[PDB]
Amino acid sequence: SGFRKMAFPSGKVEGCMVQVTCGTTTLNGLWLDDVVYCPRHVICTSEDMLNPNYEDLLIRKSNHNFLVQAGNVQLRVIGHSMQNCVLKLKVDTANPKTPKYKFVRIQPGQTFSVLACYNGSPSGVYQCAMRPNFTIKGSFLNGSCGSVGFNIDYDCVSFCYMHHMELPTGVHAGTDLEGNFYGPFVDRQTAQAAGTDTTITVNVLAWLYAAVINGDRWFLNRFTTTLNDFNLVAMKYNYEPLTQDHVDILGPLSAQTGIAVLDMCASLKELLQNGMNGRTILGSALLEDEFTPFDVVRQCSGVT
Amino acid sequence: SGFRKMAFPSGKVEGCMVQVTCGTTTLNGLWLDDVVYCPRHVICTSEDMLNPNYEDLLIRKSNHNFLVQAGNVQLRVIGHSMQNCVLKLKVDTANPKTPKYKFVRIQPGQTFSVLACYNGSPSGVYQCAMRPNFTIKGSFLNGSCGSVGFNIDYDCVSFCYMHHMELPTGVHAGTDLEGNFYGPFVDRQTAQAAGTDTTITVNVLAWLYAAVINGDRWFLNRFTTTLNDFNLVAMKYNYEPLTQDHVDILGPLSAQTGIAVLDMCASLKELLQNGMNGRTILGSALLEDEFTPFDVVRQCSGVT
Ligand SMILES: *CC(=O)N[C@@H](CO)c1cccc(Cl)c1
Ligand SMILES: *CC(=O)N[C@@H](CO)c1cccc(Cl)c1
Repeated sequence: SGFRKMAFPSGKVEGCMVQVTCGTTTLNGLWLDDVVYCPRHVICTSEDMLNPNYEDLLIRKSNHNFLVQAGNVQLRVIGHSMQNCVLKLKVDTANPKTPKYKFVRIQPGQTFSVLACYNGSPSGVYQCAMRPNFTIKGSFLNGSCGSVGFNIDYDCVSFCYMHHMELPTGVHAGTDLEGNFYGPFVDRQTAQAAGTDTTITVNVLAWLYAAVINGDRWFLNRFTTTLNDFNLVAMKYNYEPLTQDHVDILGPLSAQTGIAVLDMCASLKELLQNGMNGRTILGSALLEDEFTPFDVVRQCSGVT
Repeated sequence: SGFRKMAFPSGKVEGCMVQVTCGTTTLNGLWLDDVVYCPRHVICTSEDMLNPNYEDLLIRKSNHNFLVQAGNVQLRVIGHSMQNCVLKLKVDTANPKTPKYKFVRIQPGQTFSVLACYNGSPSGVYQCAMRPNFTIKGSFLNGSCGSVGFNIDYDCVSFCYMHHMELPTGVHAGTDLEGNFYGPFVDRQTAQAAGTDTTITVNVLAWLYAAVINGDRWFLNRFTTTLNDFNLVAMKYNYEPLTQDHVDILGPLSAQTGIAVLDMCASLKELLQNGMNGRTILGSALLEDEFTPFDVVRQCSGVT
């Protein structure tokens, strides 16, 4: 027993990290097969970031301007192309450490692990959620650009995120591995509004189930609610509306604990209206929404 | 910016995980050079755990009874010895993936990453602290025995913990890599008291500094305190007494922020006496003590 904010083992991703330098800018790249992927702003100087014309800036670069180093060894760049906000540098050597992988575009509310890197070197790994407003609340310093987010299913790494920037509010924005931003963001040094965020209701419910499984049950009550009634409360507290699709994915947790989804909704409704009254759930004094129902099942069943 | 409960990249440790089976019991082992380390209770059946005589149980085992598999390949066991609560199985092949490593016995209040494993396969990684009472609050299911805790300094992995058991209270106990338990615990299926735990004061202060660095400053006040006065408050709230050694290790954070350690103590004193008043600090509604001053400096400076 016990329930932690667990990240995937990062080894398979560590083997893909490289450093990419272009001019005086250095950031991280992801070396999979014979291609290195990195944020296209590696071609910018500080003055370029105000309003970069990436097509013109990239035209001034040749293959030999992209310096790619995998730890201590240098990669030879034989091609370069821009796809959306990512640069793809074709190298003459396939990464011998390339794991089985896929590129996926995750949905808001889904979770993933981030391998924070600097200068091509891994510093740490943490789990986070893609907020409903397509930002992430990560831990990224200058030079963390190019660090990636991923999930792992047995031997396959599904890369879902590449870090690009920090908004003036301190939250983070990035792209899928095809270089498409999550959210309305553009790779430019301009103030940009992130939408109104909400709490991921299905994840809070999943975490309440994890709490019951692991022994924290004080919040269980004698009440029930309906999807309609619960959604009036969810609206008032800036929670995502719960749908039958969310109830369906909570089914395994409802079956394991014997607590009907709408009964757990009534516990969550009471917690929203009354707070925790100085108590904690799974070591938290707030309602946690960074665990999906799948994360709860995986951790509670020991999936490797 | 941003501050997360970050674990070390687990790759170097993943390469050392093996499965160890003896009779009908299977758990994890750590393969470093030509030795595999694992909890000695791998030699017990369920009936043995009530009061095991490990010396007698181990006498019934020979090298060929210890089945060690590193992923898909089998290791040949050429020796076995018990050291405290760990078994050391000498194998005929040195682990080609052995990183530079050390065995360290950590102090209470220090932090480390755990690579949760099942059947020799890594499932996840998380950061935690060794509680002042020598327990850890981890996420461990049956078969997680043998999973290890570690810290990494550039290329060196310092292994500090090997998982052995879950107390009836749901907290976890284990040993250093020489098989000495942290705390008063014995490897037996008997109810065992963990001491009164306390909150790691120096870590809470370090985390308050991380909050100021990352923009959360609402808790800063116009007050100061003394070590003596603060320690009266620490005693009342079951916090560890603060010493000048703790003030000394907070020095870099005090210098960076310009907030004297005793001034931060007065903020912590006010938070203990008044609570958070429905506010949060670094996404938490309670006072976090799983970040050491070194963790805060490392994360705030991007150490790889
Ligand atoms: C990773 C990062 O923050 N990069 C910096 C440039 O170093 C940046 C600023 C503004 C926008 C973008 Cl896309 C990146
Ligand atoms: C890892 C674990 O919990 N092991 C179990 C036996 O499978 C155990 C029970 C009681 C004491 C000890 Cl040391 C281990």
